[PDB]
This record gives sequence, C-alpha cells and structure tokens, in this order.
Amino acid sequence: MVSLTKRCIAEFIGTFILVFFGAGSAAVTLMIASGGTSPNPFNIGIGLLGGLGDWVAIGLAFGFAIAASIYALGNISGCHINPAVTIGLWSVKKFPGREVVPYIIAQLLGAAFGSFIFLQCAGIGAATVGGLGATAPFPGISYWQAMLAEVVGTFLLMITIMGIAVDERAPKGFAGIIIGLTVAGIITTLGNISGSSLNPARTFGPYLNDMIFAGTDLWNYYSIYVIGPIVGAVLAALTYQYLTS
Amino acid sequence: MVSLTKRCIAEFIGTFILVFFGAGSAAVTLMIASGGTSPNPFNIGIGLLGGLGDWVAIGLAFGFAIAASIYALGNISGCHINPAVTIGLWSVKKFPGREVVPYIIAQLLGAAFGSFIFLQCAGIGAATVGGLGATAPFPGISYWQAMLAEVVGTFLLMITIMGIAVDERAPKGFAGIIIGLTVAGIITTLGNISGSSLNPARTFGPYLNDMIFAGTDLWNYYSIYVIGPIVGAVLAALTYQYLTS
Amino acid sequence: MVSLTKRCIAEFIGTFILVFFGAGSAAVTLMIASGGTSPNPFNIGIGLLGGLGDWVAIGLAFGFAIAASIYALGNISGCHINPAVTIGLWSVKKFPGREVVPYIIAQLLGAAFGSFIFLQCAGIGAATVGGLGATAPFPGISYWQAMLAEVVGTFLLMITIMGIAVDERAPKGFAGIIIGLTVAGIITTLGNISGSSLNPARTFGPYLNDMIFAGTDLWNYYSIYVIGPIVGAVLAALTYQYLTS
Amino acid sequence: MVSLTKRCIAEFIGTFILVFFGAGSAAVTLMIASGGTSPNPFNIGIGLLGGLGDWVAIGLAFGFAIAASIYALGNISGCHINPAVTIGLWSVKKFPGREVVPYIIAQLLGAAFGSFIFLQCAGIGAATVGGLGATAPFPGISYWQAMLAEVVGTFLLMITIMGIAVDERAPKGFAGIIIGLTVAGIITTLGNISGSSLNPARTFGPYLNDMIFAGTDLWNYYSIYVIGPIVGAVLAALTYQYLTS
Ligand SMILES: CCCCCCCCO[C@@H]1O[C@H](CO)[C@@H](O)[C@H](O)[C@H]1O
Ligand SMILES: CCCCCCCCO[C@@H]1O[C@H](CO)[C@@H](O)[C@H](O)[C@H]1O
Ligand SMILES: CCCCCCCCO[C@@H]1O[C@H](CO)[C@@H](O)[C@H](O)[C@H]1O
Ligand SMILES: CCCCCCCCO[C@@H]1O[C@H](CO)[C@@H](O)[C@H](O)[C@H]1O
Ligand SMILES: CCCCCCCCO[C@@H]1O[C@H](CO)[C@@H](O)[C@H](O)[C@H]1O
Ligand SMILES: CCCCCCCCO[C@@H]1O[C@H](CO)[C@@H](O)[C@H](O)[C@H]1O
Ligand SMILES: CCCCCCCCO[C@@H]1O[C@H](CO)[C@@H](O)[C@H](O)[C@H]1O
Ligand SMILES: CCCCCCCCO[C@@H]1O[C@H](CO)[C@@H](O)[C@H](O)[C@H]1O
Repeated sequence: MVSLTKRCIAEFIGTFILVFFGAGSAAVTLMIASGGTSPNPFNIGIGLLGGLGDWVAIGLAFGFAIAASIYALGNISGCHINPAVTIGLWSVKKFPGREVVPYIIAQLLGAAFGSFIFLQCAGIGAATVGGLGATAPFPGISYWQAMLAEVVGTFLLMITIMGIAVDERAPKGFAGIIIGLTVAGIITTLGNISGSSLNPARTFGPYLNDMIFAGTDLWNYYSIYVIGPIVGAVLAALTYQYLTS
Repeated sequence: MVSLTKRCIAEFIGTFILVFFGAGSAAVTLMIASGGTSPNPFNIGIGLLGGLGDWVAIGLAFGFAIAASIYALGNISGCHINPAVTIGLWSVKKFPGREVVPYIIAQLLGAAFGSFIFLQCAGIGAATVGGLGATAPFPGISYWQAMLAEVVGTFLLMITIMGIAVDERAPKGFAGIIIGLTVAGIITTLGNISGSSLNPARTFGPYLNDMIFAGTDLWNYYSIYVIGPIVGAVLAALTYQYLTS
Repeated sequence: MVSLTKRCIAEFIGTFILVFFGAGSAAVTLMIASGGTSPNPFNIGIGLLGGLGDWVAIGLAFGFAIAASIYALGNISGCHINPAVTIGLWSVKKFPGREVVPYIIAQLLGAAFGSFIFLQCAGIGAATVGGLGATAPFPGISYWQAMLAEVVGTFLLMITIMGIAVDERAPKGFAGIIIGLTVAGIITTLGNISGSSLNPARTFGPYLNDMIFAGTDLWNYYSIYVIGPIVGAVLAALTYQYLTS
Repeated sequence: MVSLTKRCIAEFIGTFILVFFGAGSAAVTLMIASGGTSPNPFNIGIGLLGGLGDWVAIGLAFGFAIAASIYALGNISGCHINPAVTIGLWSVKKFPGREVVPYIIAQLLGAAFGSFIFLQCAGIGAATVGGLGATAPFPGISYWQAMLAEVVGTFLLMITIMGIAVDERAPKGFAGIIIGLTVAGIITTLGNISGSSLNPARTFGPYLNDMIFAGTDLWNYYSIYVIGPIVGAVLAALTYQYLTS
C-alpha cells in the first residue's frame, strides 16, 4: 500500500531508533560505571553497579524502543528493522524476495546513522568507553558459543513474531509490545554472553562507527551476528510452518 | 465534548501527576544515594547504587504515571500533559490552535504545583540534594548535545503518539501503556545525557521550585528543554504525515 | 451475581496475595541487604544494593500480584482488595454501602493472614529484619508528610481505577495490568517516603503480625495509612465525577 | 486440532525456552557477581550487585520468555510448559488425562535439553558457579518452608491462569503477557526463599545437568518442586471452580 521508497525510509527510521536507544543504553551503562571495580573478568562493567538489573534495563531500552517503532511504523513498512527478520519472513513466502535487499540496505544505513547521531549526543566516551554498545563475544566465550546464543535467541524472537504478527489468529494490537518485551528478555540472559544482537544491522551500525571513530576492528566477529541471527530466524520460521501445518 | 475549562483542569492534574511522580523518583534516587562514592564524574549519583537499573526505575516511574494519566484523563482532555505534544498535534491540524495556549498554561501550572507538593512530602532535601529531578545537561555534555538528545527523544515520543493515538487504525486501548513505556525507554538511555525531559512543562516545574526554594538558577538551560522537544515533536508529526501520505 | 459470601472469600484471597507477595518482597529486600553499609540515614537499606532499582522491583512485585488478582478475581468480586477503593467506589454510588464493611473485614483478615503465611515461609528474619514490609514514615519524614504522600498516591490509584475500571468507555481487559503498573509506579517514588501503602489493609496485616511476633507497635502511625488513602480515594472519585459531569 | 505429536514438540520447545532463558539469567547473574562480597549468608550472590533488582530481572527473563512462548505456541498446544499446570488443568476436566503423561514427558525433556544447550553457550561456569539456575531452598529455609512458598506461589500462577486463560469471559490476547508478568512477580518475592520454581520441569532440567556436569545431587530437594507446585495448582483450580460455581 505504501510505496517501497517510503517503507524504506520507515525501515531506516526504525533501525535508527533501535540502535540509537538500545545500543545507546549499553554505552551509557559502561560510561557511568567506568572506573569501578569488577568482581571478576566476566563482568565487563555492565552488571557492575546494577547486576542483572543493568541487563534488564538495557533489554528494556531495546524493547520499549522496538515496541514504539512497531506501533509507529508497523502500518507503514511492517517494521522489520532487522535483516534476519526480513529474511526469515522471506523464507516462508511472507515477504517479497524483490524487496529483501532494499529493506536490508535501509536497515543497515539506519543503524549506522543511528549509532552516529548517538555518538554525537554523548560525546566520544560513548565509543571509547561504551564501545557504542557493539556486540562482541564476552570474556571466556568462544566464537561458536556466541554463535549458538545468537541462533537460540533469534529463534525465540522470530517464532514469537511468527505467532503474534504473522499468524492470522494473533490478537490484534499485541505484536508491538510482545515483540519488544521478548527482545528485552533475550537480552537479559544472553547479553553477557554474546551481547544479544539478534540483528545484523544492530551490530553493523556500532561496528562501523567504532572503527571510524576508534581504532576498533570488531569485524572478525561480525559473521557471528550475521549467520547466527539469520539461521535462527529461518529455523524458527520453518519450525512454526511445520507445527501449524 | 468536555468544556475547555474542565479539560484544562484535567491537563493540570495530568502534568501535576507527571512531575510529582516522575521527577519525584529522580529526586528520591539522589537522596538515597547521597553520600556514596561515584566511579567517575559522569555518574552524578543516579546510577550509583543501581547502575542503569536506577535509570529504568526513574523512566518507569514516569511511564507508569503517564500511562495511568492517559487512561484516567484521556477521554476528558486527550491528556497531552506536554507542551511539545500539544504543539506537535497542532502542527498537523490535530488540535485547535485556539486551545494551544490554554493547555500549555494549565500544563505549566500543573507541573509547577506538582513539583511543589512533592517538595512538601519529601522535605527540602528533595530540592537541595535531589534537585527536584530538574533536567540539566550532564557532566561533559555541551548545550547542543543535550539539544540533540531532546529532539531525537521527543521525536520518538511523538511519532509513537502519532502512530498509536492519532492514526485512526491504531489498536484501541494501547495508547496509554505504549506512550508511557516509550517514555520510560527514552529516559533509560537519554537520562544521563540531558535528563530526558521531552517536555517543557516537566522541566519548568522543577526549575521554578528549584530557584525559589534553593539558590538555583537553571534557566540558562531551559531553551534546550523548550526548543529541543518542540522541534522533535513537530519534526515527528510532519514526518509521519509524509510517510502515511 | 456471585454470592456476597464467595465474593468475600475472593477479597480475602486477593488481599492475601497482595500482602504476601508485595510486602513480602520488601521484607526480603531488607533481608538480603542486612549487614550492608548505607550512604546516609534516608536509605534504610532498601535502595542499598539496587538503588531505586530495588524500589521498582518492590513496586512490580505489588503490581504484578495486583494485576494477576484482578484478572483472577475481578469477575468474582470486583477485586477491590483495598478498603480505600471500596470506600471510594462507595462514595460515588458504585458500590453498595451495605457491603462495604463485609469487604473491608475480608480484606483486613486476608491481609493479616497473608502476612502471617509469608512470615512462616521466610522465617522470623522477615519480621525482625524486613519488618514484614510494614509501612511507616521514613527517616526525616514527619507525620503530615507521609499523610500527604498517601493521599496524593491513592489519588492517582483511584482516579486511574475510575477511568479504566469504572467508566463505561474504558478499554476492556486493560484494567488489571494498568491498575497494577500504576501501583508499581507510585511505590517507586513514594516508597522511601511513607512506604507507599495506599491501602489500609496492606498496612494492617504487617502491623498486626509485627506486634505479635516482634516487640513492634507501629499503630501510632496507622492513622496515616487509613485517613490518607481514604481521603485520596474519595477525592479522586469525586474529582473524576466532576470532570466527566 | 493439532496432532498430539506436534503439540508435544511444541511443549518441548516451550519448556526449552523457559529453562534456557529463565534459569539462564539466574546462572548468568551468579557468574557476573562471583567474587563479590555479600552482606550476609541469605544473599547467596544473586541480589549482591543489584539487590531485589536482580530478582526482578530474573523474574522478567522468565516472564517475557513465558509470554513469548504462549503467544508463539499457545494456539498449537496450549503452551502448558509446566507439569503442575497440565495436572491442574487436568484436575478440573480442562485437559485430557490421556495426554497428561505425554505433555509432562515432553516438558521434562525440553527442560533438560534447554538447560543443556544453555550450558554449552555460557561454558561450564554456568553450572559450577551459576548452578544452571537450579532451585533449592535458600540459607536458613527449611524443607517445609520452601514447600509452602512453592504452593502459595503456584497457587497464584494457576488461579491467574484459570481466570485469564480458562474462563470463557477472559479478555482475549491478555493471557500470555499476564501469565508471564505474574510469574515474574512471584519470582521477585519468593526467589530468595525457594528459588521460585513453580514448575517441576523447570527444576528437573537444571538438576539433571547439574548432576551430570557437576558433582551436584540436589535430588533430595526435588520433592519440594514436585509436590509444592502440583498441590498449589490443584488447590487453585478447585478454589476457582468453587468461587465461580
Ligand atoms: C542470506 C539469504 C538471503 C536471501 C535473500 C534473497 C533476496 C533475493 O530474492 C530474489 O529477488 C529477485 C529480484 O531481485 C526475485 O525475482 C526472486 O524471485 C527472489 O527470490
Ligand atoms: C565471512 C565468512 C565467514 C565464514 C564462517 C567461518 C567460521 C569459522 O570461524 C572460525 O572458527 C574457529 C573454530 O574452529 C574459531 O577458532 C575461529 O576463531 C573462527 O574465526
Ligand atoms: C512555538 C509555536 C507555538 C504555536 C502555537 C500557536 C497557538 C496560536 O494559534 C492560533 O490561535 C488563534 C486564536 O488564539 C487562532 O485563531 C489561529 O487560527 C491559530 O493558528
Ligand atoms: C531564549 C532564547 C534562546 C535562543 C537560543 C540560543 C542558542 C545559543 O545558545 C548558546 O550556544 C553556544 C554554542 O555556540 C553555547 O556555547 C552557549 O553555552 C549557549 O548558551
Ligand atoms: C470512613 C467512611 C466509611 C463509609 C462506609 C459506610 C458503610 C455503611 O453504609 C451504609 O450501610 C447500611 C447497611 O449496613 C445501608 O443501609 C446504608 O444505605 C449505607 O450508606
Ligand atoms: C486514631 C485517631 C487519629 C486522629 C488523627 C490525629 C492527627 C494528629 O496526629 C498528630 O499530629 C501532630 C502534628 O501537630 C504530630 O506531631 C503527631 O506526631 C501526630 O500524632
Ligand atoms: C500427580 C497426579 C497426576 C495425575 C495424572 C493422571 C494421568 C492419567 O489420567 C488417566 O489416563 C488414562 C489413559 O492413559 C485415561 O483413560 C483416564 O481417564 C485418565 O484419568
Ligand atoms: C520422594 C518421596 C517424597 C515424600 C515426601 C517426604 C517429606 C518428608 O521430607 C522430610 O521432612 C522432614 C521434616 O520433619 C525434614 O527435616 C527432612 O529434611 C525432609 O527430607
């Protein structure tokens, strides 16, 4: 109904909001905790002052921002704001393959830009101390461990999306808040393991800005936040297709 | 349907509740943390004992109070309880320009009064230590940085409002809780940057009482919490008008 | 529709749940924080380890328990589970004066019993250290300050109830969660001031058990948690009657 | 409507998600707090860095995961994902006794597997330090105290389920989020007492993996997390049957 051009602008805004607010809270957490003493290496400083409370706070910053976006942009573009979701939807004939790349590009741009504008609001400390909320494996977590966390996490996100936003029997009006709260929950447990990206674009944004405004190069991890989410999403979409078949 | 006089009383009550409960939680946080040692200057004491957890708690105190007000006063006056929202609504022919000033004045009074009654409940420490939850740029944040944070923040608030309360296709009954939770999320990330006002009246109240009951004069910052929110709201309203056009 | 006898049993259960879970979380908080060092006297130990985060956690324990009860017992007795609400409803011809006392008595009993069973689960430390979550003015808060906090707090609770549960235009199904989240918000800001009772029975339960199983006598404060809530509720009910008249 | 075989797969997935995400957050909390100093023995380290905030965070990780599952798998199998609920439903002619064992077995397997996959993501520290989120009586809590906590807790969970998911008058679409938030609330207060299992399978999973990958043998406690929940659920189901009769 809405032109692909405007739906792409919407996806841009939605992913911008997602990275600005979600990743922003993570960065800010590290900034107000910087200089504190951690009990052990696993605690990189996010759960330093508020324990798991800090992780639920970050998860909620993501969740509420996501819910708000879905309610604001859902009717416009469907508010995927996540490459893995677009692909997941695509994998079960729920989204036109012809629009997959356009959306993904708008998502990637929005994420990059969202991370950039936040970096301007909070100063350079957000990048040099908060790392702009970039998702990377945590201390003691191997490459495949983070991979696994990302597929199980994105699996939950997608199967929830399938059940509450795609299935025709879903309760109207609940998709936005449920999808958001679900992400908040996944981040609460999987955050201190892989950072709980569940979104290739959510990771892309921070990575990019982190490299340009900091001598950082986290790209040797990106594959985790690309393959993991995509595999998790498609697995969920198909699984749900089978269970309701 | 309801007389402008009663809808103004409603706006008064709604903004009173907003400042009393929201700004109140911020003040209280500083009061129970006063005397503690902070890791660095950025942490002014709000995330001292609970990290980002303290910010989500403050955001939720705002959010739940806002949701409650919208459900209690929405049918009466529309529950704008925010000058920027009234103006934003106005900017897209969704509110009578003739009532803009009346509402804004009721909002400003309610906010001032709300801050005043809270100051009486918690004693003068709420003002001399908690600063009554007044929003001011945080340590290391320049004037334009706070400005930017406020427009991006209010942009999200308004576009959400446009999508869930103004658009005729919005899910009935969700506006209240969604708008509230959205504010809670914005405050979680933008709080330790500009205090996350998003509301000229929410700032006015505390500023006023802070000056009268404390040798404080934060008015050299007020422009941030006036221009920032208004610009963000109007930008959001128009953007949403374009995307759905 | 349901017999007064069964609706009284329901009120009993609902208030039992309210005090068991809500007041219980407060007690538990003090128990896991006991032995810690506080920054100042205002911080009695509740915001010691989690700052305001601890207050929102307690507020949510109350809120979620309240929402659950309203969804479980609402259709049975209306789930007042609060003398002030019953009276408030009564004050605007929304509840039979003939049933006011019966409900209030079931609420008082349920609260007393709820506090008693919790005391058995957590041991006597819940009473000697957690005080069973009894609401009393906080350090530096005078008698009238707590009084004021309780009327403003209960005012919000009731006007929300009026708007979302009594008004015929309210969105169906939202009353439970909204009422609950509203209480969670009031407790977040007003908790460290008066303990944020908003409910004569919620206070009665703990007070009683605290006296019987601890040399405590907080009854010289009870009037605050009786008059404050009742005045706040009636004021809200009438105010809402006027604004919608 | 859906084959018992697919509904069993669903129950498997739902309980997997429940244990993976819920119990996972508890384990992670202990891992980021390990090495810290506790105020007293009651605080085993979960409320160490975030106070009660840590408990609400764990409760929410459970709640959001539970809500998401109910929205994703509810239409498929009813999403019991808890032996006590299946039995409770059974006890009031709301579920076929012939399917009770099948569901319970899928739940038990899912829980065991869910705990296993999480153990792989977070490394062995999740088991040797976080105990995989296994529920056991807390310091100073006797066997019958934990038992009581579990029946009162599961009583609330079930009566809420009865009111919002079983009763034909329940508001459509609210069951998922309400059931989830209710669990989050029960865990917030009852967690530091018995760990707040409310689910024989949620306990089984961790116990099993804890024994196999750690010299742990918590099975001398399991009866608490079997009898307690079942008794609480049945008591709630019958009580609700009586009150609405
Ligand atoms: C990692 C897997 C990504 C899969 C996304 C594939 C997007 C391309 O999808 C293809 O686009 C074409 C037009 O451009 C259409 O004609 C094809 O039918 C469609 O399948
Ligand atoms: C961009 C192309 C990505 C292809 C996916 C490569 C996955 C292999 O990735 C490698 O796996 C090893 C495990 O044996 C790890 O030890 C290495 O650190 C990791 O980089
Ligand atoms: C910062 C920008 C604030 C814009 C708010 C403008 C409110 C005035 O708005 C004006 O009010 C008049 C009656 O008073 C009406 O007759 C005009 O049509 C209306 O535009
Ligand atoms: C009340 C009228 C407000 C007009 C808006 C004025 C905005 C200029 O504001 C000024 O911008 C400077 C940046 O160059 C900052 O360094 C100053 O601190 C700031 O006050
Ligand atoms: C603190 C104020 C409490 C007011 C509650 C008053 C409850 C009594 O209310 C009265 O009960 C009588 C039967 O018992 C009825 O016949 C009366 O009409 C009714 O007003
Ligand atoms: C049970 C009957 C209660 C009647 C209400 C009495 C209210 C007066 O209460 C008193 O107010 C004084 C303020 O001047 C305080 O200093 C006292 O501590 C307080 O008890
Ligand atoms: C701890 C109590 C557990 C009760 C669960 C009982 C499940 C068995 O229930 C029984 O299953 C039979 C078929 O297998 C049916 O024919 C019976 O009617 C049914 O009652
Ligand atoms: C698997 C079969 C379980 C049967 C339930 C047994 C309940 C008794 O359990 C016992 O109760 C005692 C209290 O007197 C406690 O002191 C013991 O530690 C406890 O194991």
